[PDB]
Amino acid sequence: SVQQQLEALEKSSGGRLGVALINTADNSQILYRADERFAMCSTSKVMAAAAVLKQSESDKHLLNQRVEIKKSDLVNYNPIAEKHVNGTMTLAELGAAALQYSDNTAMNKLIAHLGGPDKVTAFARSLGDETFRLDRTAPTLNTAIPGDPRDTTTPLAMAQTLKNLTLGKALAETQRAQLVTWLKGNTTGSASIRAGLPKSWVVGDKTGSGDYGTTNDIAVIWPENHAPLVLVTYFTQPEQKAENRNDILAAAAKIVTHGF
Ligand SMILES: *C(=O)[C@@H](NC(=O)/C(=N\OC)c1csc(N)n1)[C@@H]1N=C(C(=O)O)C(=C)CS1
Repeated sequence: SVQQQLEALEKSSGGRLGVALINTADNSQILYRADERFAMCSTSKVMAAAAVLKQSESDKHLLNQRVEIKKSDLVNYNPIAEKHVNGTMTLAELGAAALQYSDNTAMNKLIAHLGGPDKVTAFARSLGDETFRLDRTAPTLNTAIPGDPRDTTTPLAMAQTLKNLTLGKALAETQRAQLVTWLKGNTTGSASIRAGLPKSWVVGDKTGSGDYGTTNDIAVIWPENHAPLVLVTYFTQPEQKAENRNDILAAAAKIVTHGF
């Protein structure tokens, strides 16, 4: 069974695997540890970018608002923001950089604009997600310590919220479409969920990786002849310096989208 395959994958992997797939053809689900908490790592950027998109529904000037980028804003990983030191980026450009390159400075400018991590949590709650919590800025939100509740969610809660955000009721249409455009243009996901799928399927995704070999991906998938699938694959390991394991996410994606 699919469940036996996921169990075996996890057993060989040397970690803890969390999967939630929602098949929007019939609202059926494939769940594996889907009610367990995992550190989101950079997959939490989706919620921060979406919270800014929600604000933009009522402020037609927001996405073009200039944000100053300073040398002191640079952190551990900021390939886009570092190009703009001494200049500005718009909030839209920060959304794009955060989502498509996983730029940590860009995430922090979104969080600061919103008024801190707790405001990102409040936005999740406004969408009916009782599980998501953002506690820290980047990059400390990626410490991913086993059993630490900070900066966590469950696979099922994140799959439900990602479905709502990208295909459902969370955002007004122009904002929904912008979020989907951003996710489809991600550059960091080739070896994760995408690698487990037919090459021709259209995918939007957001990765995350952190300590404890924590390796995550959240995706919306558009088959050629079928309704979309929403898939969350989270993975974490017992040792702090464990290597990240994108291949496990690809393997999980292949298992749960099989035959289909
Ligand atoms: C988000 O997950 C974020 N991760 C980090 O900044 C890391 N550590 O922070 C203490 C980290 C550990 S491992 C690794 N490859 N990055 C950024 N997210 C992505 C992503 O997974 O999308 C990275 C590849 C770079 S940094």
